[PDB]
Amino acid sequence: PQITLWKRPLVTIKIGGQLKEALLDTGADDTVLEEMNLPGRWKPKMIGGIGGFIKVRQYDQILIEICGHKAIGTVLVGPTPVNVIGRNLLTQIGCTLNF
Amino acid sequence: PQITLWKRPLVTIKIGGQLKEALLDTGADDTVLEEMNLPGRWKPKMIGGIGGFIKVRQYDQILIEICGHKAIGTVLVGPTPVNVIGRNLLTQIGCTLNF
Ligand SMILES: CCOP(=O)(COc1ccc(C[C@H](NC(=O)O[C@H]2CO[C@H]3OCC[C@H]32)[C@H](O)CN(CC(C)C)S(=O)(=O)c2ccc([C@H](C)O)cc2)cc1)OCC
Repeated sequence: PQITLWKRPLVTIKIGGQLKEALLDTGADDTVLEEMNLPGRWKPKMIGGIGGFIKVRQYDQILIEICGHKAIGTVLVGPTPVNVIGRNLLTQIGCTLNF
Repeated sequence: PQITLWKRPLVTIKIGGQLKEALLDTGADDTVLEEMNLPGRWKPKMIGGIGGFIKVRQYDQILIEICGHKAIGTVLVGPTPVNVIGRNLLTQIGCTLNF
């Protein structure tokens, strides 16, 4: 689809079999979701945002469907204020900016 | 133009008579720029994201040129680690997400 930006570009995603709402975020290198239960192993990591660094659980090679488009990649889970889909997954679904 | 998201969507902007580099950020409601001493009145504000909140100064009706596209709106100035063009200005240059 073509998504204008008068509202937050929020979309439904499916991860771990569960539906959630997330923000298409071209300013995020990575995908960071609010704390949730996901199956499989994970590794601790640090990520920095506008206000500082937080601790997250890094899940590699995770199946995630974004607005009807499938991706398999890295998902960070931690105390983010907002579920954000970052460029690591936006590239997988073929997302570009256009003006 | 079309901007792929393999790398950060960095572009040259002109603001307050200066050239700077900023991210085209669909995940930002508003525009936040590195410390710069712009003329005129402003209002203090607190903005938050990953890692917490930072203090910024809100300037209204600021002229910005983004890839040759002119816009005018609110710009928040403060100790941000990156310059982000947010949706308040991206809409004015006709920017969309497409996949
Ligand atoms: C020198 C480098 O410093 P640094 O690395 C941090 O750099 C960066 C910091 C922020 C960004 C932009 C930010 N992206 C990320 O947070 O992405 C995370 C995850 O992926 C990683 O890639 C980039 C960072 C990591 C979002 O696009 C926009 N945000 C909102 C989202 C979270 C809902 S917002 O910024 O909070 C914000 C809040 C309010 C407003 C107005 C009020 O509406 C405007 C903008 C990009 C790089 O370390 C610092 C300790």
